[PDB]
Amino acid sequence: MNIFEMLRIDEGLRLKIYKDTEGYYTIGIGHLLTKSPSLNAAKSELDKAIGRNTNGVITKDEAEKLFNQDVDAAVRGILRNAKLKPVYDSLDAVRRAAAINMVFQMGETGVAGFTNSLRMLQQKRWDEAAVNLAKSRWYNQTPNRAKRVITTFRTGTWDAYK
Ligand SMILES: [Cl-]
Ligand SMILES: [Cl-]
Repeated sequence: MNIFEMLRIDEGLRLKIYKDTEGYYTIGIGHLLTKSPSLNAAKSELDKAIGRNTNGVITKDEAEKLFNQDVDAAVRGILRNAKLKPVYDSLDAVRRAAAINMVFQMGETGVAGFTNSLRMLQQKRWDEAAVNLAKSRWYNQTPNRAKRVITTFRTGTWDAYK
């Protein structure tokens, strides 16, 4: 297992514009288009993203292209962030995958708000970080996914994904 397979499990793959768990226009493998309530706004963001007139539909290749860009962007957002970077550097490779998952889902600003959790992760107090991560809107809105990610941070194995 790896970050790409992990995220593919948590996000799914849809080839036509859909609304994510928050109600926002999304396509592909969790690629958020726009928070605007306008489907026309989403269609236009989509055309711009893919570089052609999509009419709200993309191919599998195109979905995987956005996905690659989004994983890369998430990683680069962690490394450029002064609060995320030292935690990520402290982690082993499996738990690094859990951090990228979170940034992918909620953005670098969102994750950098998990100040207490990040400190416990850095000190490698795994059971305590897992308890603190769960006291969150994230965990209450999307518990099955949050549980899988939290378990990954707790154990440093892919057991929640197997
Ligand atoms: Cl894009
Ligand atoms: Cl979920």
